[PDB]
Amino acid sequence: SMTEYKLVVVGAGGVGKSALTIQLIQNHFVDEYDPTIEDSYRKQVVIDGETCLLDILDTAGQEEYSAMRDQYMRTGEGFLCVFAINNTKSFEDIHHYREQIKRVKDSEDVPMVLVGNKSDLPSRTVDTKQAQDLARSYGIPFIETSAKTRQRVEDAFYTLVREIRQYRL
Ligand SMILES: N[C@H]1CC[C@@H](N2CCCCC[n+]3c(sc4c(Cl)ccc(O)c43)NS(=O)(=O)c3ccc(O)c(c3)C2=O)CC1
Ligand SMILES: Nc1nc2c(ncn2[C@@H]2O[C@H](COP(=O)(O)OP(=O)(O)O)[C@@H](O)[C@H]2O)c(=O)[nH]1
Ligand SMILES: [Mg+2]
Repeated sequence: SMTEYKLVVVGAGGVGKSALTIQLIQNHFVDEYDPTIEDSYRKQVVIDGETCLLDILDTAGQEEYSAMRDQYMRTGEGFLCVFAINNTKSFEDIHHYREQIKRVKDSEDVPMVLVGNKSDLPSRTVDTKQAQDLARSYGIPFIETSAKTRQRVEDAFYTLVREIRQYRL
């Protein structure tokens, strides 16, 4: 029987949560995917020789209090906190997603990876060192990815699974 990893992809609308998830599932870049769709995406994978199932929740903006967001935060075992390297505001929002997860879990240590998406884009606004420094302060990995060219997409999810395994082992 296969271990199922419940992963949640969080971050400001338009950073590429859906593109990243679809890239992992379908090996395809979507130019557009309806920004209001919050749904689960499953994939059977082998990570470091572990045959397992990834149950990935790709999330939507919710401006006010959301009982269902709280419940996914309670349920999720690992979180990809995604910003876009060309969007400073999405980077600044990261701290708010991390705080919310921690408050819901009532825990300062929760499996998480920081993801800087759209690494293919030549015009960056968020310095790598700045993002790396933040990750260091949180004690989590930092990966730069491109849903468009597939750069580090597997790496980002697989790293998160590694973070979940190590929390336990
Ligand atoms: N797009 C439509 C159909 C799905 C629906 N939806 C989101 C999918 C819920 C998937 C079950 N689930 C969860 S949590 C969760 C996690 Cl942490 C990881 C992987 C999961 O599959 C998962 N189900 S749940 O009851 O907490 C939940 C939370 C938020 C939601 O938007 C929904 C369900 C939901 O209604 C939203 C409307
Ligand atoms: N250039 C580039 N664009 C991307 C990347 N990921 C997403 N996008 C685009 O950014 C926009 C928002 O992506 P989407 O996946 O819907 O983000 P979500 O709201 O966070 O789900 C869409 O136009 C995507 O095509 C990437 O790695 N590189
Ligand atoms: Mg989306």
